[PDB]
Amino acid sequence: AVPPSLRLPVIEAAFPRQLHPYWPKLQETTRTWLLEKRLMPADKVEEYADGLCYTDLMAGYYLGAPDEVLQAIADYSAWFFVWDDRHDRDIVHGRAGAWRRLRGLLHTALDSPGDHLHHEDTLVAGFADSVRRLYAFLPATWNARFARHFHTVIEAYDREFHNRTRGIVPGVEEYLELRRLTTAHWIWTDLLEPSSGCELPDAVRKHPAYRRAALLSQEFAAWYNDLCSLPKEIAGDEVHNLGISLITHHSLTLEEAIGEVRRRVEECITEFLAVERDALRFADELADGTVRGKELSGAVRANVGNMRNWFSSVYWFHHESGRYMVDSWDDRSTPPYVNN
Ligand SMILES: CC[N+](CC)(CC)Cc1ccccc1
Ligand SMILES: [Mg+2]
Ligand SMILES: [Mg+2]
Ligand SMILES: [Mg+2]
Repeated sequence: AVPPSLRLPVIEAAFPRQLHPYWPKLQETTRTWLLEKRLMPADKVEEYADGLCYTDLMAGYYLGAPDEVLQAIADYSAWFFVWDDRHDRDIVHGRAGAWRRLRGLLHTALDSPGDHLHHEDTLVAGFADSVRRLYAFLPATWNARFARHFHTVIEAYDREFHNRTRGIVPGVEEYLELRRLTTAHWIWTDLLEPSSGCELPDAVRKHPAYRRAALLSQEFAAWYNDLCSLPKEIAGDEVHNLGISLITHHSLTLEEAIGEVRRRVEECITEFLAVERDALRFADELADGTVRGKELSGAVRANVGNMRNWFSSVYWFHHESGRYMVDSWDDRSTPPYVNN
């Protein structure tokens, strides 16, 4: 039963959940990978990993992905959650040097992941393993685009480190721009392509309806995370959340801010529904009778279908995952699954 303040009847009625058939194997394989890569302690893996639902989140999103693609994506996504936790802990403990060094190593590993498979920092080694595997599916031009996007993501995390150390809450537009990077909008969008087996040409993926559908799917993910993760984040002195920007700068109350975030989330859904029609029309137009046209049409259609699936996967993940269950923790500021 979703809390009333978080419930979205449109998602529940009109965005039916999907689950990839590889999910049962995926859950165990990513748990084993977190253990083998030492990304979490063994006892915390055993107690918490399945309950975190990270594999479920990806298996509800990249429908149709080959199993090996989904495995690499799921391992990368679990890594990404552990990195968010590492970042948080470095901020809380004032580890500016450790963060700066990790930031530099991730930029280097992202360009040369094979070189870093056995790095002393298991967080760097786990990143490099997942990225090397993601770089094995499509041409180097796709890999270069993934890297360009993730270099930008690393720098947004650096900006968050400085905001939280200086106590700066970004303004609303500043925040919204930053949040397209800390959510990694363009990484998840890039990953649609190995999932459907096709690197899309710039003229296809930059088509206005493809771009706007992709944007709105990720804005939903970001802002619905903000709505659901607000309690854990207030408890943990996190400053990055649309609700916090609204409270801090527009003098809204917590109740007013939650309402405004919810309204922005709801409008994202119905803006998506409008553009989804145009993006599927474009998929139709690509099927011009040629072999290449059929390939591009089917890839666009699968990708736009997964942009839709992200809404239901994100919605349910926030109510199933132990990541956000702050009421269940003895110390609300220290989630039991992080390394403190
Ligand atoms: C792994 C995803 N992420 C940011 C990229 C890491 C903390 C948080 C997130 C979870 C769910 C929806 C949106 C963002
Ligand atoms: Mg976080
Ligand atoms: Mg974060
Ligand atoms: Mg959050």
